[PDB]
Amino acid sequence: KSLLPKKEINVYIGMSEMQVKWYQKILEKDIDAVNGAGGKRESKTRLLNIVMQLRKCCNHPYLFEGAEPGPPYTTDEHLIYNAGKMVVLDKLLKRIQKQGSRVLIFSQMSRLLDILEDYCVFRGYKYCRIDGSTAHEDRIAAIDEYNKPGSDKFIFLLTTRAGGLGINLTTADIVILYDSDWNPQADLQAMDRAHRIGQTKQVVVYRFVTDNAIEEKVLERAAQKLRLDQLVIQQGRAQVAAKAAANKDELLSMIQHGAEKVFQTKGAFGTMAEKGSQLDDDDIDAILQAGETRTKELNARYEKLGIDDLQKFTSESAYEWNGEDFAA
Amino acid sequence: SLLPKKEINVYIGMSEMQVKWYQKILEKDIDAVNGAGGKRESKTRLLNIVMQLRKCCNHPYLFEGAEPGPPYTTDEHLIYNAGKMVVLDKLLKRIQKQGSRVLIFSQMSRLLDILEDYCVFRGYKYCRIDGSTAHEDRIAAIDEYNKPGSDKFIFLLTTRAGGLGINLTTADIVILYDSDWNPQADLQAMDRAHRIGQTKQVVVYRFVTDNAIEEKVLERAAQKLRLDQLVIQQGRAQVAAKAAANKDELLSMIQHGAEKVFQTKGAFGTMAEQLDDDDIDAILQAGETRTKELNARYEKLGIDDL
Amino acid sequence: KSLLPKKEINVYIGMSEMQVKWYQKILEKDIDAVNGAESKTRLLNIVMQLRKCCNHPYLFEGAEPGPPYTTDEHLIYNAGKMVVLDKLLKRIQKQGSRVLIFSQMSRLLDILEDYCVFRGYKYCRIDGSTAHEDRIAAIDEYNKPGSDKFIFLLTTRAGGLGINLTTADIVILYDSDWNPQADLQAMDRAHRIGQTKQVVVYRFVTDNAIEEKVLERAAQKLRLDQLVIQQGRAQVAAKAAANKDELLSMIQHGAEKVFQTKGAFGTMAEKGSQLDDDDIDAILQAGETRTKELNARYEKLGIDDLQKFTSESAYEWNGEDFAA
Amino acid sequence: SLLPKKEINVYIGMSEMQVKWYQKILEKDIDAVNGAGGKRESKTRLLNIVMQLRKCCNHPYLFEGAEPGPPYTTDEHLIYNAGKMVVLDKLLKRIQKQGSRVLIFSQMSRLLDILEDYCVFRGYKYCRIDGSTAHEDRIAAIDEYNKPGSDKFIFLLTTRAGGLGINLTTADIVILYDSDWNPQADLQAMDRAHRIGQTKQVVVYRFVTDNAIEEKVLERAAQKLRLDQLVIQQGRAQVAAAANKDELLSMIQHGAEKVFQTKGAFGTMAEKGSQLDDDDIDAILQAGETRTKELNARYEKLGIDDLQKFTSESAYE
Amino acid sequence: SLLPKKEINVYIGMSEMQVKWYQKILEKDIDAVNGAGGKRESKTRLLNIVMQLRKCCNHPYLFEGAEPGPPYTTDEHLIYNAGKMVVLDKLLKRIQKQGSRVLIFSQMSRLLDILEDYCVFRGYKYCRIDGSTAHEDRIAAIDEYNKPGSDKFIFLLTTRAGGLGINLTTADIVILYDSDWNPQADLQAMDRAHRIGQTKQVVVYRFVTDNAIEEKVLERAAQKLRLDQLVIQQGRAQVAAKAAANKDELLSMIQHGAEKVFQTKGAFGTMAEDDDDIDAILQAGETRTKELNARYEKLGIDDLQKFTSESAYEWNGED
Amino acid sequence: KSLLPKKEINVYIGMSEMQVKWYQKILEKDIDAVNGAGGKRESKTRLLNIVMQLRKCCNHPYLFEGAEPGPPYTTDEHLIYNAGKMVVLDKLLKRIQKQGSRVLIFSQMSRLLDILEDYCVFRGYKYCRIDGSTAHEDRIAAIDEYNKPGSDKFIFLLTTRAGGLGINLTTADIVILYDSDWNPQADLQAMDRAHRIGQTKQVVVYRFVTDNAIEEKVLERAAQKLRLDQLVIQQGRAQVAAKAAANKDELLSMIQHGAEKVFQTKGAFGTMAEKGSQLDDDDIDAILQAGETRTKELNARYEKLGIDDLQ
Repeated sequence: KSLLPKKEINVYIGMSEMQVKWYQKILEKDIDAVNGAGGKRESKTRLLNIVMQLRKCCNHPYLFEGAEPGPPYTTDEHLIYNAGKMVVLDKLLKRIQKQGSRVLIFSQMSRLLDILEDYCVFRGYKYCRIDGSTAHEDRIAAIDEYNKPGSDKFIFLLTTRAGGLGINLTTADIVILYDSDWNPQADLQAMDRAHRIGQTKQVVVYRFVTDNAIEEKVLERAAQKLRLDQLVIQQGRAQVAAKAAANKDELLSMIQHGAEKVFQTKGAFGTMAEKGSQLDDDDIDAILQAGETRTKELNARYEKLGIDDLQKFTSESAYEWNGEDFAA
Repeated sequence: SLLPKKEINVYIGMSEMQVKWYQKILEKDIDAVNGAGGKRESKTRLLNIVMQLRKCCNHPYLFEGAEPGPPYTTDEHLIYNAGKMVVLDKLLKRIQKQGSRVLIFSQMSRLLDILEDYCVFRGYKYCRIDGSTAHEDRIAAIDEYNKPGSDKFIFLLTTRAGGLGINLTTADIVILYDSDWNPQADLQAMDRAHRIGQTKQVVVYRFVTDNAIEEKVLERAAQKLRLDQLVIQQGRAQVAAKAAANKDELLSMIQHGAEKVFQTKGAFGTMAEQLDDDDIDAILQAGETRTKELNARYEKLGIDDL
Repeated sequence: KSLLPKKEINVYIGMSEMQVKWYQKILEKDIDAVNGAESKTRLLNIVMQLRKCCNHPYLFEGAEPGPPYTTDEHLIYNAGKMVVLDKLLKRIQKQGSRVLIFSQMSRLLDILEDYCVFRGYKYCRIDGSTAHEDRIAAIDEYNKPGSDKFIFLLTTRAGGLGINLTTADIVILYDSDWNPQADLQAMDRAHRIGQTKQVVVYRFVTDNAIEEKVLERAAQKLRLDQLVIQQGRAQVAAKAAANKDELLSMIQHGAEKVFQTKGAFGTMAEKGSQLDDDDIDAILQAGETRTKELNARYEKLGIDDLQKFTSESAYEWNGEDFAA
Repeated sequence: SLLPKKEINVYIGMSEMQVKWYQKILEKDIDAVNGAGGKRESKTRLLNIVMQLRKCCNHPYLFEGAEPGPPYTTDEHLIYNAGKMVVLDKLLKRIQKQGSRVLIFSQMSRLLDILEDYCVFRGYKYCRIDGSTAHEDRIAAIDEYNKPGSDKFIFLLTTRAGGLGINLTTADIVILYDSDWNPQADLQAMDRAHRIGQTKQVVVYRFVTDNAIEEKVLERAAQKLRLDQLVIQQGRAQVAAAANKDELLSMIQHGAEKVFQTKGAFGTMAEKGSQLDDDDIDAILQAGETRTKELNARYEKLGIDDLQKFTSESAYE
Repeated sequence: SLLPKKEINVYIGMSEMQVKWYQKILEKDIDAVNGAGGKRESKTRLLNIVMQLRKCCNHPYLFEGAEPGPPYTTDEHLIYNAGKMVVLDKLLKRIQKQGSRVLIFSQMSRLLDILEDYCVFRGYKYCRIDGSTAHEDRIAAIDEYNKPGSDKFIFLLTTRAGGLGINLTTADIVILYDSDWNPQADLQAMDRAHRIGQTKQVVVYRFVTDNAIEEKVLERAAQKLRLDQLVIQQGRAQVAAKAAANKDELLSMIQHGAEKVFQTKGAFGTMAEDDDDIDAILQAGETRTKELNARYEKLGIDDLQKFTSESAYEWNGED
Repeated sequence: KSLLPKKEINVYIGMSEMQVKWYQKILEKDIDAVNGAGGKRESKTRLLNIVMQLRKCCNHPYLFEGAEPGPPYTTDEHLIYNAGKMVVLDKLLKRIQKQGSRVLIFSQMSRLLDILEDYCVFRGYKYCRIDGSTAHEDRIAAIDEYNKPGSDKFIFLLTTRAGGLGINLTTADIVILYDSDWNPQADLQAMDRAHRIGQTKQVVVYRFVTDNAIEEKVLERAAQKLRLDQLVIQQGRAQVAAKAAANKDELLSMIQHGAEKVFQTKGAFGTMAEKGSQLDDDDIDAILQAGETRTKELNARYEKLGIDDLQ
């Protein structure tokens, strides 16, 4: 049946006033590793910490302790307007629900789904959730429930690496990657919970990216690895074809090539029909002239195919689901 | 400075005698040639026709009972019975004319026997390596052919025994009487002359029987070479996709927008304009545009950029 | 939706008189290694030759009656599996069922192709040498409502990912893969989400020959894969830290009784602050009793009964694409 | 012969003073106790409650301002204000009466400080390794308690302090005042006295505050201990999931004698002869499904101790 | 058919003003220039001396208070106080004369701020991307410059800015005002115009201050450029050593001497026929040993490599 | 100290009549796989069997059951003249002992070392033996016995496996590789049991090769892998230098370059001193011509170097 192609749209988001303060605080508390304008010997382990904190900052400041306003602690509108992605998500969901669409929301951090849980309840959004800490008995009680006709649910919160292989939520039509994995195929699996065999509508995938921050550069580094995986796949295709021996169909065309022309011939063949006896070097000059012409033509035919045009036997893309399931 | 070698496919026809045997091989197994028999059949039946058709495009005397009956004599008939022997004779006479020396490779040592009788009949000085030739013996043939002021002119070799790392740059023309299914095997043969130590332009002539089985053998071996150089070309692809990020890649990830972050006193761009749906539908509109250009910019990229 | 569990039946098959001659010839041509004397490379050749004999003698060159090679009933009665297959397929067609036939050897599908033509069986084929556009042409031509095709020949390691042939309800494994996970992929081309009828899988096994022994070793590795799965689940749960809910249940435990308590709590209330030896003997007696009962509850939890979060099993498909 | 140790959970209540402090700890943050607030709250708030309840189940004097007002004395209130101290006092008394010596482990060093004041109050000779104790100190502390005819009686340690392989077999009783979150830690503390060189039966008493937080803590550790055993017992599974010489030899030899015996066709073929009516096929499928059930029901029930191939099996002879 | 790119180092001197600042920098830190600190002292002190000399080789106005005192008016002094501006001024003039369009890259955006002022003073229509430029902003700059009938003539870029795979083949000349420490960064810049779509000959000009720090930087980049190729060239060697013998190798191994073996009815050479015999074998054996090693220990990766199509055994050459 | 380089000499050896019969029989017992092919799945495993049997024949016919003249067995000269390598070994050892040299003999097959033991006893040669899989303490006992001053031993039988164990056998000066390992580094690891720090005399290594047989063809393939190991080693060194940042000494050379000439200059520098203004396009052509000239010269210096230089 017709499975409509997925719309992958990067939606670039800014940062709240609070996010900027923490993003600055993260960079300042370890500015020597950031600057690289001195020794530049500083270890990568120190940078992996800076990267991880800046990714939490792009998601929500409340993941940092001491960020959220002191007592009284309450779930109000500040849970949204203090995170750029929450503001965009809040209005994105408001439009999504009115058009009769249901959305799966994925994330790298389960503690972010916790924020989304408080958000979903605060707005009256019916939801389900799979962490990878939620059991299979409870899994099937929610995924296989979520799909049921007349469902009360609207949002389904999952971690990108929940692991569920062959779990199908085609009754939802929208996929939101709140944050992105460093392995694009991990995000591809999360998409292929709705964009797989069983889906009847157009699947749209929104990938939140904090513009002009670390998340924008990661997106550009993700496209490289995603592109390089295609080259590795294509190189594998050329390797198999180069290692392939001739089949009887390949052998038959070689035997049959010109066999009728030989059966038709009753005198000499080709060049020997031209002369046969060793005549002028003008004949050799004509052959070497015609041979060099056909040689360049042969080289042009195969020098113009190249990678990315290699014949497709298996339909594997770097831009479709691995088939592997991912657990954190 | 080593000049790039010129390679020319010499498309050659067959003599009247070759056509008789070529039809004989096709007829005595016409059921297989017409595409009959079980799909389960062992590949031996078609591969047997291939070797016979290859032996025919080479020289009919490879078949028993072909050469004019007893007694057997070496005359001009050793030449005018094979389309390749005709072209080779004039080509050799013209190669010796301009002062060039030649290496002649072949898949079949039973053909180098025919080329041996031809060299004696024409009075050509020569050396020969079969693969049945021993080590010290094929060293002497190297030294004899490479000696300054060498009496020898032709060097007969098998494509098998040629590619070992040896040097024969005292010859500047290579003649591949027939081609190997493995493209590198012929490439190694050309590199006996086209390697460091060569002072002149190496030229390679590849005898190919037009409109016969060797013309299709050529296309297969040419494809596999194009597949080969694509894999080698891509070799760096596997490890670059495995690599954990460079420390300078990490630094660029952290430094991305650090200035604009510090310059801010309020919030960043999107939060600077709570926003109306006028903004969200305009944000999604501009977002898809940036995605399209990003994917298009990278999808067409080769590995040299990456 | 309801997906009926697959019925897997081993069909034990004998060998024709021709197979016995070759099976003996293989064992005799290297009886030295069969006897016991060190390189497994010599044995790995014997194994592969015996598998070919269990499949079909015509895979050996010179076995089929000499030229011309005619396709008749001898293509069937010279192979034990072919005799069973011809009558099995005949019954399969009569009950309105369509069958996917897998094999490890593409040259065996070549034999099955000649069989299908000899019997008038419409077929399709995916050899792992089949173009994508040629594969999708065979998939659709077999699945289209009111299709004329009846048999679909595939290699077990054809490597098609997510291929859907749910319009067939019978899968026949002509020979078995050394990795049971590869065969489970071939089954899950008919037995997958979309299947409406009862999937029956017939696994041909040459009885009292090498194929019967391979069948037993496959079940051992199949169970060992299940044990690794269970060790993984038990490992993940063992390193897992407490949830906010798990910490909460620890804090809330007995909190009501403490708020309920005005004076002292438990042991200090039962006999306060000064304990004779009769008091200690009662605590230690009940304490050792509750310790044994507590250990017994946890000593009964084996690997085979672990809290599964993801529901993988060595007896279902890995999702792994087996393109060899 | 090393006797298997006796591990006993001794379930203890709380004094009137502990109930007051236990209630205050639950009251000062009753919102988190009832599971209120957002699900986004970090683990820090609940874990702080766990710490306070753990200290309260140990001894109330771990909270400042708990011990009876100034001036401060060390008397019987140090025993009767904590339920674990009351049980320990008669337990230690009975231990010395039977000629036994005891190792007392704890998670908190501030509790060993309380136990120090107890040991001086009752006149017990003791040693102490803290984990905040220098290397040469604990060496002398080990030797002091292990000296033949040692004056000491009680050895106070923290469950982690000493390090691997230290030997305290001159004691035969181990008292875990409070338990650890990972069961290997407590298990290593028992094996300070339960190891080669121990002559007498090692008995381990584990103090557990019944109907409070420590009983619920204990169940989790007992679970994590049971999980570890299943992993370790199944550690042979991945290395088993190649082919031995005998495995390859058995595949080829299987039924080979019956093949050499056969002159015509094999089983299914000799009895029926390449022609099969419906009744013959029906027997083939009924026999196979029966053999299939018995085969699967035999292997899907097995365990690692049956699948594991000994390394001596490769010693083909 | 993509034409190979002309790469030319154009060696330039310094104005009188630059010689002053080049001396002032070396003077104010004369001890480190003579090498004063111990091995423990970090590279920061010397690296800073390097950057100041780099800034001095580009334009003196990169230092504060260098340009003639306020008010700061853009005139000819902006050009004739920097040796590279003097060369660029006539080179751009000739480039536009023959209808050629130029990409100018730089390591420092503050110099692009100077080239920004130069273009206005000369009336050059231009674009600019810093990497501080937004995605949508630099996309529009890409399209504007690549527009058919574009008004722009110069494109100002920082060497790292653009990203990966942007196309600016609507220009044909590349000018690297100052070089990168990493050779594959300047190489990336040239291939923004030297790539698919380029119809004309791409000329690459690299400003190199002769007898200064940039002359010595130029050599180190070319060395790292050579080592980059040698490691790419020998890249397949690791896969070649892992390779197990394919069918042809095993077949040729078995077939070696088989014909002569079957013909032999007695024994082989040695056994068919003294210590004069053994001394002759060791003598002839060392002779055969030297030649074999000399042949192989000179070989390279082109010869020793096994192509992928080698594994696809089709047929024997002789049967 | 002075460690004289090792003499590595291939000793090309023929085959006895008995070897020829078995070598023919091995090739004949599966000739269809040899001359032609089977399935690509079948042929490769089928050929690997032929290779292993052909090497056993090149080593000794008695490795095959029923080959040795009809049992009961006996150690005579027949144990020697029935294997080509044994005949060469018999006369080499006779010369080796008289020149006051002791020899380590390596082999891939312990059943061949079993043959060598019976040979050594048949000739009266005192020996030791370390077999692949010999107990560690027993494995130490032979090293000490063979090396002890005034040792009685003359031959040391080893498997190439038990060579690379960090053992030191410098009291011997001759190494005989009865047969060769497929991994060239394994044989090279066997030579360094005698040719290492502690050796005072000239180490000579004899590598037995059955000429015009499979062992001669292996010699060519093994030499290729030996060169490929050198290329990977060199790629690693070139990779480190490319990854290496500048030294404090490297930076010092960059700062000082031309600094004295700058201090020497009172006006403007080379191009600006020659002209200095916006002058003729003849001036620009003079720079660009010399610039293209120096670029061709600059690239030429570094395009000369190769993976074999790195200096």
